[PDB]
Amino acid sequence: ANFQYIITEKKGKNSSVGLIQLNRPKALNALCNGLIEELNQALETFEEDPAVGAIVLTGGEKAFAAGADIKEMQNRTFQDCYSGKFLSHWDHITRIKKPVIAAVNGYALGGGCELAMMCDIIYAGEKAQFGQPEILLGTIPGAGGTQRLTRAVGKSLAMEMVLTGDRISAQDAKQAGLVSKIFPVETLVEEAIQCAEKIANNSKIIVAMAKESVNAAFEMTLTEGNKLEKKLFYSTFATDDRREGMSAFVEKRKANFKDH
Amino acid sequence: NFQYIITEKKGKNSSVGLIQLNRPKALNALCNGLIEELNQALETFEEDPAVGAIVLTGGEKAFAAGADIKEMQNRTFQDCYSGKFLSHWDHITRIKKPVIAAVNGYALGGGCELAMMCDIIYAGEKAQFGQPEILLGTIPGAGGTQRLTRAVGKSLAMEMVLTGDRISAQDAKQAGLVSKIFPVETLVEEAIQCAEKIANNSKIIVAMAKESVNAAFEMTLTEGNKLEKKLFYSTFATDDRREGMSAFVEKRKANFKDH
Amino acid sequence: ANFQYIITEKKGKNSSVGLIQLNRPKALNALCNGLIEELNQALETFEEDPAVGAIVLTGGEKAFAAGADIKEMQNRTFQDCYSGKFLSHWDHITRIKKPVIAAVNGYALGGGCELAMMCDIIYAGEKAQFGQPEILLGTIPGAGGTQRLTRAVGKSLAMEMVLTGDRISAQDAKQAGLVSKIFPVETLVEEAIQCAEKIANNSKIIVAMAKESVNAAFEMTLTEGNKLEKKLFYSTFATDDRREGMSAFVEKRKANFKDH
Amino acid sequence: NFQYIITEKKGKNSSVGLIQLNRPKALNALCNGLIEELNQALETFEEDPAVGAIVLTGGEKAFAAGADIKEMQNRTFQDCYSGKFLSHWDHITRIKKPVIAAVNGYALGGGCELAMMCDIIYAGEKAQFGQPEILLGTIPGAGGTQRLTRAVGKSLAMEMVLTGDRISAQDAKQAGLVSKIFPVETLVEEAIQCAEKIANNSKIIVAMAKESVNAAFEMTLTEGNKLEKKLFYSTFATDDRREGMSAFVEKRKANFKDH
Amino acid sequence: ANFQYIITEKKGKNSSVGLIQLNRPKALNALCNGLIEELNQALETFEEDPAVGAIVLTGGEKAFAAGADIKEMQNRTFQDCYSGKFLSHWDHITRIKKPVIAAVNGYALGGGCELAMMCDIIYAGEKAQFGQPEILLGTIPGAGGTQRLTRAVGKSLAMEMVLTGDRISAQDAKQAGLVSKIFPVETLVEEAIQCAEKIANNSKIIVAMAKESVNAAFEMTLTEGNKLEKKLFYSTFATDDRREGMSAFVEKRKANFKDH
Amino acid sequence: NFQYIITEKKGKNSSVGLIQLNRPKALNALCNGLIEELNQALETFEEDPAVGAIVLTGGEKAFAAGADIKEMQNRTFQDCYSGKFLSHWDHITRIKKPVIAAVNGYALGGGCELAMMCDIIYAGEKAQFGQPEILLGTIPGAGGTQRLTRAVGKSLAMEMVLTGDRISAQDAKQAGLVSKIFPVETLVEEAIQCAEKIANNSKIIVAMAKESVNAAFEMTLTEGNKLEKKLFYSTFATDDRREGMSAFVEKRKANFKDH
Ligand SMILES: CC(=O)CC(=O)SCCNC(=O)CCNC(=O)[C@H](O)C(C)(C)COP(=O)(O)OP(=O)(O)OC[C@H]1O[C@@H](n2cnc3c(N)ncnc32)[C@H](O)[C@@H]1OP(=O)(O)O
Ligand SMILES: CC(=O)CC(=O)SCCNC(=O)CCNC(=O)[C@H](O)C(C)(C)COP(=O)(O)OP(=O)(O)OC[C@H]1O[C@@H](n2cnc3c(N)ncnc32)[C@H](O)[C@@H]1OP(=O)(O)O
Ligand SMILES: CC(=O)CC(=O)SCCNC(=O)CCNC(=O)[C@H](O)C(C)(C)COP(=O)(O)OP(=O)(O)OC[C@H]1O[C@@H](n2cnc3c(N)ncnc32)[C@H](O)[C@@H]1OP(=O)(O)O
Ligand SMILES: CC(=O)CC(=O)SCCNC(=O)CCNC(=O)[C@H](O)C(C)(C)COP(=O)(O)OP(=O)(O)OC[C@H]1O[C@@H](n2cnc3c(N)ncnc32)[C@H](O)[C@@H]1OP(=O)(O)O
Ligand SMILES: CC(=O)CC(=O)SCCNC(=O)CCNC(=O)[C@H](O)C(C)(C)COP(=O)(O)OP(=O)(O)OC[C@H]1O[C@@H](n2cnc3c(N)ncnc32)[C@H](O)[C@@H]1OP(=O)(O)O
Repeated sequence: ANFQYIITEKKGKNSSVGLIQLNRPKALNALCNGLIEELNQALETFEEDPAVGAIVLTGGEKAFAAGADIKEMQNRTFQDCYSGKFLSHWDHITRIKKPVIAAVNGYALGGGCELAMMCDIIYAGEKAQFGQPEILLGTIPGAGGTQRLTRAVGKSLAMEMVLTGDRISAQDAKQAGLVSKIFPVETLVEEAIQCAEKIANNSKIIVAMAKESVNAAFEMTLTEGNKLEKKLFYSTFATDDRREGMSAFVEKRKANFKDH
Repeated sequence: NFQYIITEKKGKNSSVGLIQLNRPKALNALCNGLIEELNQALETFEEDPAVGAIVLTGGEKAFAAGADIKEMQNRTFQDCYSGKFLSHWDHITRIKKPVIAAVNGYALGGGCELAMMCDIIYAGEKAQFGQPEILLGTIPGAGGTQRLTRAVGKSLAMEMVLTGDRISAQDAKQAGLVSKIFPVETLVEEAIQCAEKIANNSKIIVAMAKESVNAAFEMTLTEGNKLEKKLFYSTFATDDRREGMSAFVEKRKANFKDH
Repeated sequence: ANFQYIITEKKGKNSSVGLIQLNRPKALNALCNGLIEELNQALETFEEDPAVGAIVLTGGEKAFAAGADIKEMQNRTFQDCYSGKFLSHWDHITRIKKPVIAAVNGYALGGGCELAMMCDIIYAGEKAQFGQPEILLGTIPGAGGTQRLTRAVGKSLAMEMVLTGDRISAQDAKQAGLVSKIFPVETLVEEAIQCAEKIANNSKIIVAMAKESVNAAFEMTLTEGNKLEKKLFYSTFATDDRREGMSAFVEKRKANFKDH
Repeated sequence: NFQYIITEKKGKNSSVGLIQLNRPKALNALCNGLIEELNQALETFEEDPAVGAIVLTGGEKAFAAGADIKEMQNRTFQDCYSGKFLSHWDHITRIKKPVIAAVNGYALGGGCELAMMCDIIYAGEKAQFGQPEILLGTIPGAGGTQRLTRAVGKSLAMEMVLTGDRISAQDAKQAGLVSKIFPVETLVEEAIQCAEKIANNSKIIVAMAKESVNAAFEMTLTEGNKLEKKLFYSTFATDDRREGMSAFVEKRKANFKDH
Repeated sequence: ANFQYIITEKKGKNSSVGLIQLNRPKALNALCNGLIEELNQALETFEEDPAVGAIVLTGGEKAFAAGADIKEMQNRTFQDCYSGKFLSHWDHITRIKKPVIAAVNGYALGGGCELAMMCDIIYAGEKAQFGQPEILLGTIPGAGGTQRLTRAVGKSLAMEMVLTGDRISAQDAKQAGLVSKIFPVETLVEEAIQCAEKIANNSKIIVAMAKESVNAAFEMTLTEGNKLEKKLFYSTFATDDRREGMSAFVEKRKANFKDH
Repeated sequence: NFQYIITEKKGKNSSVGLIQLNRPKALNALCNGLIEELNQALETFEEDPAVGAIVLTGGEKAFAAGADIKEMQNRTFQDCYSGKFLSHWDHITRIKKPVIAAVNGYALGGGCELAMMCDIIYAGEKAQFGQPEILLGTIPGAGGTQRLTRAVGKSLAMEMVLTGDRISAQDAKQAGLVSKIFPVETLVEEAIQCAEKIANNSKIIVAMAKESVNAAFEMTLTEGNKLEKKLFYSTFATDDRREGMSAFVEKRKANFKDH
């Protein structure tokens, strides 16, 4: 449909990369309900697009996303939150099977940091900044900022960031494992598209299974994660792509995956 | 009046409660008496409405060199079990207000664990962390095999616990055990500044945030997120959340009231 | 025993370190069923060897282990995998109570990375490279590559490694916590043996308790991990070594452990 | 204008939303269309401020005999995986208001799982529960090996799942799969009575309680108790908890306002 | 100490059973702060008492405990709850190592049901009634009523009880596994004391290990519960009592436990 | 050449593998030798393509009276630890084919645990279950404090483990420890009939179902459901599923080939 808050584009070789750009620079991409509703539509679209194997989520040079919309939350009451299931469409990105890479340029604060962390991989621009300034507004992170952050960065830094609201640089974020790669502000999105391309080249069904396996590292004990992983591993043998990728390795040729 | 520790209220408007382990002749080894006082001091700052965060530190040479070996020396397994040995050691984990550990020098054995029990660890340039319990024929007994591993990774945790080797302030920060390194001289001052920032925020909200972050080690991500959302919703039941958000919108400085 | 694929040696002071070396350089130490069956034999032997307190696993200078043997997997179906418990003897190393240190020189890819990660400690040579290229073959990691990697390195790098098949250097691996030490290619195994030697010097029973305690960090909530740890800690008081090690500190002398 | 189901608002002040699976010719086998409508009805009652509890039932002979086998028949593994097969099935688990299953007759396979997805199960005297998926060369795919096991124990769950054998209303109740058995004739009426009692209580508190009870299957007891305590504290942020407790103290009937 | 709300007594053979009776019949034993403070003092006392091997907690014939004190909660705010750690001393009973058996006669509602559930074993009088009427007061159970109840009784009955506030009889409670034995109103406490007697006859250190093992069934996966149990099992071999209990079976005589 | 057990291939088509503990002199007390053979027999039936389900039983008077006390009597703490005491005991839990325990008479200590390690338990009218380890100065060491608690509830488990008391076949069934009670004489025959039903179905699917049910004790419901769904999708990769579903549609008997 026609978008008010975001710009979607199909990029990369064979237009296998679905680029989603948050376009609400006036509010530093603050995540209002309408922006979220469109972002989710775009995600579902790329998800249903057979040509797209990976999605790249980004904002502007100055801000990936400054957080949830404070103006929209200001008049909410506890009872509203509860009965109105406040923020329940926020984590839809986590239902997408295809990989999503966040190309974070500038500010990724509050709900913005959380949106980036909801993504599978995070690439950061040289000037990017991450933070959970919710405490400064008399609230706490509400979409995984006390969970995903802690799991990536450690208790000490997570506590420090969540309790003070202080920002960390692209560097601190990479050193801490919040993000895996840092690129120049200008080449960042291009670089993230390159990474999405490699992933898109691979089998879609296998990639989906791999992503589901990695995610499970945060939902079970190591014993059970390893067992689930083994079960998915066994499942790959039920696809043609596995046959194709293994035979191509043996046959020392290039594999022609067909996402089946 | 304490024998083993020195307490002080610092920070802007005396919002930071400083606890300093003071048993330098034993390199702040954690004897029963020291722990009993530490817990008293913690409970006090916990109950003091002017204090929003606590900073725990030791000396320049040692934060804490470990449990008191001499006091464990003649203990038996039935003594340990029945006497619930070391049960008062993790009282610090019951404190709702944030505790920041300003680790200068040695933070070994029970000292490393005490630091890790804290919410945030700041380390002096000359700080050293380690779990030498294995060298004594014992293993870490207050989270040294647990909080260490969760912060530093299996390989380094195993290496530290199985050999008893120490890591530097730098290795500790690179690994995520500590989040900041500061010069030996300005370390406590720097930790107090961090504590001040925290005390300036709404105590009730800060307590909820800390509880949320801690939950990252007690549940699956799905449940952690759900708990988090419930606390997030709860913040809307406070005056501070209303204030904090209207202030943003009204382009003004929020005035929190811990309510 | 008489080994086709590996070389075992008892090294270190008092021959306390059991050295196991993958020796199938033509396949760059690719893990075939036979290699695994021997690896497990060697492991069990060193495990039952009272003189051995720690084991060091290594491969060649060019490769620790470049992956499972694809030819061997190439013709399996899903039902074969399932009914035949494919790869089930792969994680036997995880049943060994004595510490295992992996001295990774060169490639540690696929099944090789997983095997290294199954070890308690990982030391890496300067030219070491880690990676999970399974996705390139139309399959996913099947021996903890999506689990132990994620738990050591974080979601962003793990997803990136597993979804693209890209390799990371020894430095990236150390920065991220996958490995705890990096040493020159030449002195690596020697350095790992020193580490195992240090560990063998301690009481075996206590060391086995410690290792079991650390591993529990990936199988329980922190509350339960801390309670199990406390129970093992109490158990150490039931041994003679605990007494000896504590008296020795008090008495200002060297402890004389007896593994009891 | 539903093809496969019949919705009705019942109970005092039409507080109960009654959904009736109406596809008797197929014994209410859960086809995609039936599920799409069920989900529509659920979401509607969910959004209806007049409704506080939902009662889901089928016919006298069958609550639901399972997924539509003919619709599953030509599916491949790639279809199942890539097509997120059965993902719209557990939508009922996202409804905040309580759902009570009034199971009359057969509740087999996908039908047993649908009933187990509900918060409370009332069973008619002639009701039968079972997981016959094994007889079709497949296993339960919507919680039949999970919710069943947690309610009935390993031995009976393994037996039912591995042989495909049915258990009676009595066995189900004795096992804790269902909490009440009623005559075939008065079953739905009795389930509506229960839903009525629920609807008279504060909606917000009822949603909190249901969320707390469900957490018993997603966390350790320690964490469940902590989450529960936090929801407990949250109830104090509502007008209804004030009302409820004052009414006790003032010796009067409480008037809840779902706020 | 000087108890206002409870009556303590040491009963049974050798006065091994420490009896605690809630004695505030005018408020049907409602759990006011003072009653809880005394209950905890009495528990700690029996806990520190060498002659007591088990505790039996009971109320009056009409009510075990009708719930928390509504009058005391009435004026509480969300902020009071949070900041004041409301109900913090409520589950101190769960820190007691010696077994506690609840002899429930009459009403065991709200905080009263939860208190009984915090106990290790629950014996119920023929006229006992259990329930969680918190919902009728505009609140939910706040000391395990949504947790321990569900785990003992199943989702359907728990949901039904918690959402409607309906009570269940002694029989429904036993059938459901909430309570393991039902006895006549008049002989109930006597019967519970006999049970506490048997327990007090065994080794206290072993009994504490066993209770801690069973409790772990609600805090871990079956894999880890089994491992923890095995570790406690091994620990029993570090005691004299195990030596004694096993030799006595072999020697076909009576075991003489000395609690170590 | 089994000293302690009797194995037999029963059931239609000799699809049921019966293992009989045969050490009545010591009421089938589980000695190391007995266990080593039990494990061999299990592995054999596991590798036997004609066998689809195993039935484990003892004598009329006792299934198994516990671990051998004489053998444990001189063990030390270091023995247990370093020697991995009782490590081969739960090998039965590695068998992927369903195992049904036909418990007649005593099933105490290690005996109860062994029965509980089985997937399904059928009990003779005179059967008795218990965990008397406490009477010997020890605690259950092979899941008696775990599987018991999970099937029977905390109150009964605590009572059984802390007092050493026995419960009857009826108490066991009422509590869900066992799913069926049969006359002492017809018990094994009845268990074989069950094992036969299981053996009739696809072995691959049955193994997936059993693994799914077992997962109910190793994860949160969310994850259990997700794992279950993945196995469910996997069944579509088998020929048996296609067959089982065609048979229904085609109103004919399914002919499974275990793949
Ligand atoms: C569950 C949750 O997850 C909840 C949350 O995230 S809520 C809180 C998290 N986010 C925040 O607190 C960030 C607040 N924003 C800031 O601190 C600053 O915008 C900044 C430091 C990021 C940038 O500073 P700056 O360069 O001076 O830009 P700034 O003028 O503030 O913002 C530009 C515009 O975007 C708006 N904006 C920025 N962040 C916003 C937000 N989170 N919500 C709504 N509007 C926002 C600004 O108000 C301004 O609009 P107007 O002047 O027309 O009102
Ligand atoms: C459950 C648990 O968690 C258990 C544990 O932590 S116990 C093990 C952890 N701690 C240890 O192993 C302590 C090791 N200590 C040391 O190696 C050294 O004290 C050190 C490396 C920290 C510093 O070295 P140093 O500058 O040469 O100081 P050093 O002379 O050795 O010690 C100074 C004084 O403090 C005492 N001390 C240091 N650590 C101690 C401890 N953990 N317990 C008791 N006394 C201790 C020393 O014995 C000495 O006192 P005395 O001379 O009166 O006997
Ligand atoms: C993820 C999942 O969880 C998936 C699923 O549950 S798989 C489904 C599990 N269910 C089964 O295996 C089949 C259950 N049904 C039966 O066994 C029998 O219908 C019954 C025992 C319920 C009743 O037997 P019955 O009284 O003799 O009636 P019966 O003739 O078999 O069936 C009634 C009609 O509804 C159809 N029907 C029954 N169960 C159905 C199902 N699960 N799906 C689709 N149609 C079904 C029947 O085919 C028949 O229609 P037709 O005569 O036009 O062909
Ligand atoms: C975290 C939590 O878990 C919190 C809680 O449980 S909150 C609420 C749970 N408990 C309840 O709802 C109990 C309410 N009580 C009742 O419904 C009834 O007392 C009963 C059904 C138990 C018995 O009815 P009854 O025989 O007519 O006795 P009743 O007159 O109501 O009560 C006897 C006296 O004890 C008081 N009492 C009973 N239950 C009480 C409670 N939970 N708190 C405080 N006082 C209570 C009564 O108010 C009355 O005192 P007064 O007449 O002097 O005011
Ligand atoms: C890790 C673990 O999980 C460990 C274990 O379970 S610990 C063991 C738990 N089992 C027990 O405590 C043993 C219980 N057994 C007995 O008390 C009785 O045998 C019984 C109550 C089962 C039945 O009573 P009974 O019919 O009168 O038989 P009884 O005369 O006592 O015993 C019959 C024979 O089998 C032996 N026996 C019974 N149970 C045994 C056991 N668990 N271990 C070893 N031998 C046992 C008896 O010693 C006797 O052998 P001998 O006469 O040749 O010396």
